[PDB]
Amino acid sequence: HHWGYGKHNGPEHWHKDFPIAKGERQSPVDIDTHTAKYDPSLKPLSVSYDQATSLRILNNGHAFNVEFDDSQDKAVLKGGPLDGTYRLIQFHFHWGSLDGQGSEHTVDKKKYAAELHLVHWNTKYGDFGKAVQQPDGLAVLGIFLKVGSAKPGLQKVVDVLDSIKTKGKSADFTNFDPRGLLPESLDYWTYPGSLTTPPLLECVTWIVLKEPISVSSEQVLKFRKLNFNGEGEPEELMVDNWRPAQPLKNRQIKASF
Ligand SMILES: CCCCCCCCOS(N)(=O)=O
Ligand SMILES: [Cl-]
Ligand SMILES: [Zn+2]
Repeated sequence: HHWGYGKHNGPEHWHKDFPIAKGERQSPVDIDTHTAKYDPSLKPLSVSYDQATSLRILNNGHAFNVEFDDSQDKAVLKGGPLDGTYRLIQFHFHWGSLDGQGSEHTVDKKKYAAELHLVHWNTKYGDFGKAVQQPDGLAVLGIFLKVGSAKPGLQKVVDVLDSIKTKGKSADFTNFDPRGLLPESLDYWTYPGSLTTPPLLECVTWIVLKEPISVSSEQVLKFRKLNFNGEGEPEELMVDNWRPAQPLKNRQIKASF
């Protein structure tokens, strides 16, 4: 009985195998824009994805991951609330069964159709494994997706999804440029949190961009054709793979603008 997003293994059940689900700095959270405070101490955020090198895409039964070669100093996130350099390891999305829901973080309780997570690990810790054992081991850049005009840079991902429909499947996915998934503005909100999926480790500095990117109804509809199940199993569409907002507790959300 593995964790998932269903009635019997969903977010409300995770705390049993992962007690930290009720921890002090869980994610996602609702971003109350009026309570968020502009922080002058934040340095300019730097997203350098020019040398990013993707390797492949995988359906892990929860979402799909576009993984990158993080063996070298390429595709890095720094500045802003971050100290040092964080390296891109993979990105994935969380989406709903309907356009009215799907995002994990919410803005003044507003739910977007989906949310993109670009995961990076603090290079001072050697690698991803050692990083998830640290309070500041990870930095996740979150980007909201709304349904409207198509996002040209996302199509390559959309078109390869047919080959990884079920859990366990992976496919070559080289030369994908994540720069094509970024909105114009880098204005953002930031706060200390956790991974939004088990093991829900609290090693994350969240950086959620204010400006959402637009994707077409057709593009998100293809996300929804994926399966949670493995090949040859009863079909359960991969939708609503998002965790709801958690208690803010002893935390303050800072704005870069
Ligand atoms: C250490 C086990 C694997 C962690 C997977 C991290 C990706 C999922 O987290 S998220 N949604 O970006 O907060
Ligand atoms: Cl279900
Ligand atoms: Zn995520």
